[PDB]
Amino acid sequence: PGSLTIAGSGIASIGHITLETLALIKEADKIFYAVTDPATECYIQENSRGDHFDLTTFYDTNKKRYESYVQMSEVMLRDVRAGRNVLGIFYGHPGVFVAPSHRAIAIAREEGFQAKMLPGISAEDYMFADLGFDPSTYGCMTQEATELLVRNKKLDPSIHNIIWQVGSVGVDTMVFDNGKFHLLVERLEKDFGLDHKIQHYIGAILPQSVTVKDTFAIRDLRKEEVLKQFTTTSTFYVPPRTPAPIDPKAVQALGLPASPAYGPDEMRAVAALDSFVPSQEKAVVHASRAMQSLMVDLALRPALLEQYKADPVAFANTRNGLTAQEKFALGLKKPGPIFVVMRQLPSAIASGQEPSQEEIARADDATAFIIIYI
Amino acid sequence: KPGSLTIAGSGIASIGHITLETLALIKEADKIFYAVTDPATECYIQENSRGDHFDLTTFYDTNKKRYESYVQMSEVMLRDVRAGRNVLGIFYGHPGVFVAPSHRAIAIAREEGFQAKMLPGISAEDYMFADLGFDPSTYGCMTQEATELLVRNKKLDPSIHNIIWQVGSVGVDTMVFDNGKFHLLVERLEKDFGLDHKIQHYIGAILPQSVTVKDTFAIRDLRKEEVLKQFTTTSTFYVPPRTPAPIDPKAVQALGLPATVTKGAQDWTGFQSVSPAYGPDEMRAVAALDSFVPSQEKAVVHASRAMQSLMVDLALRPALLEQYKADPVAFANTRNGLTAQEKFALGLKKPGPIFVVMRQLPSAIASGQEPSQEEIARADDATAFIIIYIVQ
Ligand SMILES: Nc1ncnc2c1ncn2[C@@H]1O[C@H](CSCC[C@H](N)C(=O)O)[C@@H](O)[C@H]1O
Ligand SMILES: Nc1ncnc2c1ncn2[C@@H]1O[C@H](CSCC[C@H](N)C(=O)O)[C@@H](O)[C@H]1O
Repeated sequence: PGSLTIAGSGIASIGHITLETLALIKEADKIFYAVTDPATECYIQENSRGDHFDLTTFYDTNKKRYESYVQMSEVMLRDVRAGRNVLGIFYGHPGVFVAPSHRAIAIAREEGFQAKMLPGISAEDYMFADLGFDPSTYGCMTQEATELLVRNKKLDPSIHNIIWQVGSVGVDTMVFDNGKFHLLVERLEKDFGLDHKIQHYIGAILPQSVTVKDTFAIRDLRKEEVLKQFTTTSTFYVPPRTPAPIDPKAVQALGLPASPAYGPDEMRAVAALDSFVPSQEKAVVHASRAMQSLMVDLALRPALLEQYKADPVAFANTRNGLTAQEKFALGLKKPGPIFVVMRQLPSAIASGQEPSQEEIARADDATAFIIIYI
Repeated sequence: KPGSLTIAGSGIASIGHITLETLALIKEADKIFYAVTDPATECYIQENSRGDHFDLTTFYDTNKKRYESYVQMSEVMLRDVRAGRNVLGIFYGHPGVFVAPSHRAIAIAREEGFQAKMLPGISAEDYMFADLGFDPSTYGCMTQEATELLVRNKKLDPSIHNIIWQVGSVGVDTMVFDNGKFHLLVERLEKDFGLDHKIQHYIGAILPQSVTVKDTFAIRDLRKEEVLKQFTTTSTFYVPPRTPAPIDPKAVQALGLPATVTKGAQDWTGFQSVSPAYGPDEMRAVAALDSFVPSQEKAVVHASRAMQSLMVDLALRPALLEQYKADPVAFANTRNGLTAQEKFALGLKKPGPIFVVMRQLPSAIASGQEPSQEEIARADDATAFIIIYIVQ
């Protein structure tokens, strides 16, 4: 009867919370949260039904963090076992560099309860936006500073590297003095050399915060005045030193063919813009108010989504503002039909021509989603 | 009336992944340019907007270079910025992950002296961690595109988590999306992991009607016709570690960690050996829970309505944030519900003072003792935030 949902608050105070998460906060029976700033904390409390618990109460200066984490999981699990519909909220993404979330979800499931995790905005998400790089260009390795040292890993200088928790190297309690930071520096020196530059990143949590994105040569990382800047909030971005060369054999096997802002190619693209006409008519959105209302409700109201999934035809029949085609599409409970009814050709719209049941039902689920990784 | 450019994401799931700051900007922006994957998200953007919007996907066409399309996408945004409009661009997922026109527009805007910002959104990777239930930190996590992995002749490291994007269209974009080169990725997987190792095929649900795909396949299976048929343009692979590196006791020693550290942090997916949920160490922590008393009294949130109202406003209203930043003292003086202490803290425009006025000891609250101006001003920014949720 009890259940567990664990969601995130993101990084920036209030702004990074997702719409589905705010909806959960408003409806939940009980909220356990671990956030980093008072404005976010207050915002969660004030939007809630008023039954909440601060998970950070389990930390202590010289207490092993592992003990705190087990306790955080346990208070959530106790309420699940008691039959509450429990929401956990963790700073950032609740599954990224978080021990108690995955633990609680696994244990809940093992014991036969419904449990799920929702994504949130992570520190890496914030970093890509703030530092303005695309991880897909060379590939991107994520690692925790202590973990990489305890397992004697080497960093690959051909890719993007992101190193988290640089401010807590070798610490298992809550005392952070940078006493072992020099061990990470040694790793960096060996893998990248002394002249390679890294970026020290701290994304702005409060309005009063200023984004930190300072560059430091590795040769400067043992300086007292540099060292002092690395806190428990700090992440390092280490750009590639030596991207791996293209292999022409691989390119060929893949069937692939063998800077100024406004070069000739760009100037051509711009000149052609105002007159460009597609080779074929593109569909535009064409959805009734009823359809839009329903689709928003299904996105933001779990109770309604549950009812829809249990009996889609019946649920469609509760929204009589839907067109006949919309009702049919919704009754099928498949993604493709939704695309067919909600997006139509302007030529057909002008002709009063509604999509046929054949057109609706024939929709391919797989290739309805247009992703040309822009 | 200077133009400005903000690029945001829609996230992956229809509507629900949009961030509060993003919705706020949808409502307030002069003009919105968007490229999203589903019609419910598209309609939601339109219906919440000031009604001036443009679908960037209109620039796509067969026999048209994608790059030309991207330059045009950047240009329509920049034109409106130059004209003095408050411009919002929105892309599927996170707008900086596999999106070329976003980075380009921001760079040019900044070069020409405009304020230009990217906002994070929920990525496919983010959705995967939540749906498949692993943490990149436990073993480390390498994320890369299938074609690029092959083109640069990279090896997959079997000791870490691996995420592979774009498995559904190896070696070709286009629209034909015939996965005729997929076997080259399978070869790579076979070489690095062997045939018996298991991968997960992941598709996160976009629409309410979508069902999450999280099927496990042995690498042996990836050549089977009934398996190949499953892979699509929204497919991602998760490859769990096969051979994680052991904890080095000498490294543990050098790090000053106790000799009791013999294992990394726990992964719960079932791909790794999974310790009992309630072993002796866990039972100890649970038994200690009810009677735990911290070494020193902990502060609790304690903030005025005026302070909370202001802090929400600054998070959600860029024009107000701009005003505050320009003159924090004058701004605080427009909110006379603030205490003298709050006004002072806000005037410093630093995070550390905020913690002093927005959190207080329950003992100090009971006695009615307010924090001193000296206490507020001496607050250390570098130790205000406590952010640590894993350990070895
Ligand atoms: N504001 C911020 N700027 C940069 N890195 C940050 C940050 N907040 C957290 N981090 C990173 O995250 C680590 C704490 S663990 C926090 C993880 C959180 N669930 C998330 O999704 O991000 C820090 O040591 C640092 O490496
Ligand atoms: N619904 C979905 N589920 C799983 N992976 C997805 C997905 N949609 C896209 N992807 C993955 O994402 C790759 C790039 S498209 C998505 C890019 C988006 N900016 C983001 O933040 O993630 C695809 O090739 C695929 O591997």
